[PDB]
Amino acid sequence: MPIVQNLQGQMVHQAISPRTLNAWVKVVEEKAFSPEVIPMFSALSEGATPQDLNTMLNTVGGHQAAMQMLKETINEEAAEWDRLHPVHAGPIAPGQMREPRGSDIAGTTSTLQEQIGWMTHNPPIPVGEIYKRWIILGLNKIVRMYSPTSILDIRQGPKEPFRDYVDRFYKTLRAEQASQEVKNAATETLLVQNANPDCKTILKALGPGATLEEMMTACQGVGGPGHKARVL
Repeated sequence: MPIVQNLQGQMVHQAISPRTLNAWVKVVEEKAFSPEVIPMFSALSEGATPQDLNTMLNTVGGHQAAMQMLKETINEEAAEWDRLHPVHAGPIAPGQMREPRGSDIAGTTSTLQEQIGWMTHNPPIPVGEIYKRWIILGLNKIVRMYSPTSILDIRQGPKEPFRDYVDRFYKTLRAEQASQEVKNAATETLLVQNANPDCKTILKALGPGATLEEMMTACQGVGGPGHKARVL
């Protein structure tokens, strides 16, 4: 996110180079995708410009599916966001700057001079924070669609019991390909790791080589009624 600050006091961003864009495409095209590209993009476009991000997202290689999903996620995110919160802390006067909108944030009818003039002017309405937030959200989902990262979505929570989270855990993993040497320990550590804190404490306290039957019995046998952890 290259940005310059004129000595006179005129904040101006730095034009993007083909090195960053090309490189980004070189990797994605070199293999495909990964959990490192998600943060890399957000870190490289962190608070960047609305145009730069548009070009970088456009030179993703040619993922029509990702483009439609992203644009759809942004439009729906802005529509709903505006539905619940029609206004924001910090009104404006008649004849001055206007309020934000999914149409001006999408970077379609919005201009660089306007975008900057807004984020630079009060109230503090950053158009990049929302752009990167939504853009990153969709990118993460789209990538997980054809990536093993989807399993990362299966984590233990108070919304459901341990027996439930674990069920969908190995279920989603075996849903594609999970039958080689993972059942040896790779899976035992993954489940026990993402497993709730309560059970975890009993697992490490129970000892190594713990069998699913033992660990499971301890988790449900914990305390008395075996009632899972409370809810937030």
